Amino acid sequence: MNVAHYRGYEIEPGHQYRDDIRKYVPYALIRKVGVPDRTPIPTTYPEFYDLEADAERVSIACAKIIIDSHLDRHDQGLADLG
Repeated sequence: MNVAHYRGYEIEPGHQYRDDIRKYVPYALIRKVGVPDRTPIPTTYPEFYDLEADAERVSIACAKIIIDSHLDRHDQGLADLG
């Protein structure tokens, strides 16, 4: 599972559950090409998915939305990457 590039940002599709919601939700890691050595910011989205495969496809769409929203809207997320 190689990372896919997006607007110059790398995406790491995957799935993981948080103990805060004890549920499975789109979990992916984004790394910037200019400075990927910076702490990664896990991507998440308000929703739940029983299937891990569904989380992988959603994580890719969420990562793009979070990266795009971060540059436009100040949702404070990839601030460490820039």
